Amino acid sequence: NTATLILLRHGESDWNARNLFTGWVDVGLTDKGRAEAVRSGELLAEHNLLPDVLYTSLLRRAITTAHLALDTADWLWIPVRRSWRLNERHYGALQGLDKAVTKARYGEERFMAWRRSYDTPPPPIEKGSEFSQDADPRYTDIGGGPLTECLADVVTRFLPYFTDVIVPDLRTGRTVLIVAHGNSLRALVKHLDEMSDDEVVGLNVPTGIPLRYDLDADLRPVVPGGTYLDPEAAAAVISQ
Amino acid sequence: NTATLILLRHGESDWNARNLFTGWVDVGLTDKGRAEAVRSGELLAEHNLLPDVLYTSLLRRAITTAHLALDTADWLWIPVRRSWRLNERHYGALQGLDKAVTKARYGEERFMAWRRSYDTPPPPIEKGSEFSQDADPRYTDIGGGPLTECLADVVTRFLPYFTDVIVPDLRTGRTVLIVAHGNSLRALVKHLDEMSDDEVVGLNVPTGIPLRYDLDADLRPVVPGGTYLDPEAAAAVISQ
Ligand SMILES: [Cl-]
Ligand SMILES: [Cl-]
Repeated sequence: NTATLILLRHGESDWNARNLFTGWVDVGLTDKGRAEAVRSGELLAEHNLLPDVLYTSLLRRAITTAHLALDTADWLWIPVRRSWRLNERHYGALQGLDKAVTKARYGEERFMAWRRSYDTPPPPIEKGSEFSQDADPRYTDIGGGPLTECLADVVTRFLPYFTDVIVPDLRTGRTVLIVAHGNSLRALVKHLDEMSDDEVVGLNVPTGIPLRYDLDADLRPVVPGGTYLDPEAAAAVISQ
Repeated sequence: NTATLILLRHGESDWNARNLFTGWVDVGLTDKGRAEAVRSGELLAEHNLLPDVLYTSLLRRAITTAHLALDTADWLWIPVRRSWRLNERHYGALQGLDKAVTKARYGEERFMAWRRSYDTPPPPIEKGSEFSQDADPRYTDIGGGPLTECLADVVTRFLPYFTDVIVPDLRTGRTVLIVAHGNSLRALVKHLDEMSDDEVVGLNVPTGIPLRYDLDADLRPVVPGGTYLDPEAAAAVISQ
């Protein structure tokens, strides 16, 4: 390959454990999320796949995962860059709710529409409310950020980071590690495998298993959909 | 102040605990080193002194300290930049030795000369030996790096990072956190307080206590020698 691109989704958060919709709410990893981060570091070491640069979101669940993985692989010194553009989808007024409370507030029809739609965002979160990031200083330069997102939105706001920051790193032949979230990783994978809008909502991204893309001279993948560093553990997540 | 500059030396490593000369040998923190990192994070939070950018060395004992501190202060999202120029002094052929073995190999006179001299480096470490960094990939761009340093050397190789990378950040009014090592922090402090060669070898830098410099329009300090965020705990280290 001219270039290698490694994709890691973080493991379980406290709000995954409680079945709460997180979005941009900056929650921590559980112990089991941490153990997945250590494990993914072991997998990077076993395959001698040590990145020249790390990219993360601004959310502690990604950042901590990346740190734990690199610490386990004894590779903490590499450059790191972070952006909001790698954040999970903003879940709008669903941030901090669960299935039952969302269904009661908006009805079953809308809850089903938002869960599977590519184009339809949930309703905006209230400005200044407990789980809104609008006053958060990390988002000042984007006016506090969006008040809700669908996957389409995530793609629109991720693409510029990919073409302007990450693509140049990949062209230089460097091995790039991105540690981020389901929907932002979906945005990237959509672009690398030229997936359609429908194919991408249905895309499964297992947690804690780095996914290796080997890219050619045009930065198209040598193997469509990439190669998980533990293919058997990954078939396990997808099958369940 | 036009600008605030925060200085943190990392806490105890495994080789501090065993009284071994470390230099650029990339050793880990002890539990007590970790607890100092958490504590320094609490001190940054209590003083509401949250940095806009973090600078570290390439050594895991600094990097981990910085991560633990920012994690405790809930401030993990900030940009980070690292350089070898913030590394501890390279201890030459003393890397991995202790007082007794150095004295027996080189004599008491040289051991005393190297410990207190500004200008006299210890002897070079053997290339390819177990505690040499010359083959280490993080130092490829500098030819494997120096085979030994005195404090004078540290100043020569730190100054360019200060004037070219850190000074521009300080001019923009940003709060800068540097997490590094005794001798690299000594190089910086020498420059900020225009200390003489003699004054600086004798400079004490306590571990685990951030040191706040408030800089004026010329980037000269408002308070010479800075203000420790826990002045009483700091008088404790200096007095012992
Ligand atoms: Cl965490
Ligand atoms: Cl460590």
